[PDB]
Amino acid sequence: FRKMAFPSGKVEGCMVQVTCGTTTLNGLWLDDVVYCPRHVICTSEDMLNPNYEDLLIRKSNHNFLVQAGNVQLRVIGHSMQNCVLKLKVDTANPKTPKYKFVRIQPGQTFSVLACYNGSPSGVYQCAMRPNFTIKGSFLAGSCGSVGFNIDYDCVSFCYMAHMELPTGVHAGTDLEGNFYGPFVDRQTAQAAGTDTTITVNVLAWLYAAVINGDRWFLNRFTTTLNDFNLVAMKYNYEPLTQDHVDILGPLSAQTGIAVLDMCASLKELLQNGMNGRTILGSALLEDEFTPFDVVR
Amino acid sequence: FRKMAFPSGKVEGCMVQVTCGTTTLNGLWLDDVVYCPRHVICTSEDMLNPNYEDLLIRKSNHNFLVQAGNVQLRVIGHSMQNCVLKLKVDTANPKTPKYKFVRIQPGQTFSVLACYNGSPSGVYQCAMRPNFTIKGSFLAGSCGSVGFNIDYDCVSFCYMAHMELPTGVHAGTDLEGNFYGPFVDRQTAQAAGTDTTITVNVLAWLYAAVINGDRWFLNRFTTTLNDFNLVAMKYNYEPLTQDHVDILGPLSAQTGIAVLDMCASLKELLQNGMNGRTILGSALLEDEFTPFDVVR
Ligand SMILES: *C(=O)[C@H](C[C@@H]1CCNC1=O)NC(=O)[C@H](CC1CCCCC1)NC(=O)c1cc2ccccc2[nH]1
Repeated sequence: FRKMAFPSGKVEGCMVQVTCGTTTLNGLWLDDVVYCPRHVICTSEDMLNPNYEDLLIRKSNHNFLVQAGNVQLRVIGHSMQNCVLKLKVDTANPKTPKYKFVRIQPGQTFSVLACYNGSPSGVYQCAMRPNFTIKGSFLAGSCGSVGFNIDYDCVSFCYMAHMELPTGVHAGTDLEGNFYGPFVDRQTAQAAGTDTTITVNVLAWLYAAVINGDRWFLNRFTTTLNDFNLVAMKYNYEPLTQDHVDILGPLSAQTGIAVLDMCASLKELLQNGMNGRTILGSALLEDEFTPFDVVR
Repeated sequence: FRKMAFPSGKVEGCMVQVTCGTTTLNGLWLDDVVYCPRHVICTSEDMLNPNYEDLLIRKSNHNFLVQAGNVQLRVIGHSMQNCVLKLKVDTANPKTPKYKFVRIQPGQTFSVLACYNGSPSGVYQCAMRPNFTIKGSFLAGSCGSVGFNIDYDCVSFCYMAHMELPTGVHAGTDLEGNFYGPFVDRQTAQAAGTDTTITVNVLAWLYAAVINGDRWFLNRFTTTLNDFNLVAMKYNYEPLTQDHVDILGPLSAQTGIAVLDMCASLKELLQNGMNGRTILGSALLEDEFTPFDVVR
């Protein structure tokens, strides 16, 4: 049971390089618009107290160099939506897939296509952590790399990287420029809050273990939502909600293990450990598969 | 320091669906040849003792249905090279990338594009295990999916999946149809040998941890090569060879830590565990980064 990223080809055809002054980063080219973090227009002096609308006012199209591989794309307009810069360009991207912009919630998963200076380097699967950060690519120049899900050849773009936080994780926005988490695109002291394990995803992963014949951790016991959350808080797991219980419904129907039965298994695992056993392949409980990921 | 798969777009444009009778799986369309596992010509009565020369001589070109998306490719020739079938087709793939065929060795890494009925479903990075199998979440219908590296826009194809072993891992061939390991394309009792940890890769990754500022696991000890292997084999670690020591040389010189000194650290990590700590972000000794990967 490997974590898999989505095939990245549809996104690879959209990655471009965007340069403003001395700063170069990645941009996303869909139709005749290139999207990228607005902080590309900032010099170091601006980064401490940026006035973004005024800085964009002082910029012209000729300040923006956009290159899609060998071809330079002529910028013919520029505007801002929240924290995302929108560069209108000469030419519509002939490789634009069917796509949508969506905003995801903490705990949901997606693939990141790590890019350096407009060229894709690698792809990985991750989850939006409860503290609204993403485990880092650890690749310089990754600003502007995007996160996405693919559903029947429609690409749902959900993330763009704006920053690396001191712990290596990155922070960023949706494609409408709205930050995930309490972070700002200014040079200031910012840090990831204390993170928690995504409980509903661990439960999904235990159901995957059961579907794949790994059942030693099942027991006769059951728990209540409130009793579980008391243990959850103790081991810094996200509280489980009734909505979480409901989305696990199809897995509970498929396996015969009610969610509160599996919560009893998880509670025992947290309080007593694994006794040298493994689940699927791991001595560690995995939390970067959603219920949806497990069904599919 | 995330494990990443290569961007898969160059391989996605080569994946097709190959059908022979009732049997459907994945093929690789490069230039005017489609490569796929030869057991596509097996019926249900053929799995236990297939006679491939006899099964193939009875086929004509029109017995092979090849579908590239919504387009049928016309097969105009067919032949067998070891365990891989080669279908010559009407049309050279216009999306053929620069490519080579390479045979890899246990411990080397590559990306797998997992596919179902010719359509890419996900991508992941892995290592060829010492027992010549791949730990892969491989759906029904993933036969014919391929493994690859990408270097300077050249795709090196090293692997094609042929079957699942009873323990959930898969086995396959190079693109000349020669199996990795002692496996055969026959439904027999064949099982993966005991898997071992890839020692040289763990050591390379500990060097990467030192380079990125982790040092907590270092100690004041050294070891002889023979004493290390005597201990490491008690944890199901692969033995370290003088070739492996030579390969680690550049990282030794970069860090100022002798190879046998790092080996002493590994010995202590196996004895002590991590004690709640992390190395490059993980709670596990990672063995799927090669020295080449790390030096890069
Ligand atoms: C964007 O591509 C680069 C990516 C890496 C990280 C730093 N240098 C690189 O090549 N990231 C940046 O350019 C941002 C710019 C931000 C400035 C502050 C807030 C808005 C955008 N810088 C960082 O991501 C950054 C700087 C920094 C300094 C000290 C600790 C952490 C840290 N992260």
